[PDB]
Amino acid sequence: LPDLKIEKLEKGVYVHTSFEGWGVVTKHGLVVLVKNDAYLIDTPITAKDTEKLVNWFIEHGYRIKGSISTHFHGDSTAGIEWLNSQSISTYASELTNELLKKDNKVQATNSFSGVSYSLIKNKIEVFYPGPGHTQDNVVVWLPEKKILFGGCFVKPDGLGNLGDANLEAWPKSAKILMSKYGKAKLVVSSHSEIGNASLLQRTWEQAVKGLNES
Ligand SMILES: [Zn+2]
Ligand SMILES: [Zn+2]
Repeated sequence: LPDLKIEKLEKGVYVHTSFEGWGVVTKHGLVVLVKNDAYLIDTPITAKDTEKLVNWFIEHGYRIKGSISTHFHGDSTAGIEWLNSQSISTYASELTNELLKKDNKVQATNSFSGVSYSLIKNKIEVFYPGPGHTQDNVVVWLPEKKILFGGCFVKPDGLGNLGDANLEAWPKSAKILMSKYGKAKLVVSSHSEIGNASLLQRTWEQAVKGLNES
């Protein structure tokens, strides 16, 4: 397995890539800085990689102040248990926490009930477009940077794992997301290369295509 990668996207924004009878999953997340405080957008795909990530940031002088997981699957949440052990505030939607609990997995400490939620006002915003990749999937918007983290919902190449997906809802959800974040300069996804707002349209096309095929 390749090692955890941390790559600066721009001032205050880093992409973390971690890796895990299939084969090997590549998983992108972000770390976002508010002054010297760092916030994980999705944990790495393992607890060990979450520890490595946190340590890298600590060793560069940043305080890890919180993490937000975009859906209940391990690739967004693997590190929550370890983060809780460090007294690092973990966040997930109430639906995501309910699905974690249902799977006997460790829950985020903090949660939120709304479709729209500000983790930090004007800097890190959370939005639920509706079901797609999973029932609970949310996206994270960085207004100051015009960057959207779409997690496992933006799937401009193919929809990937359908095991917990809602094929009938995904096209509508995807249109909702396109309408809301046409303003996005960059769209960062869990499993594809970084692009612009057109990846939202690509995702809608893949959702339509995939629903037809079912
Ligand atoms: Zn997933
Ligand atoms: Zn995924």
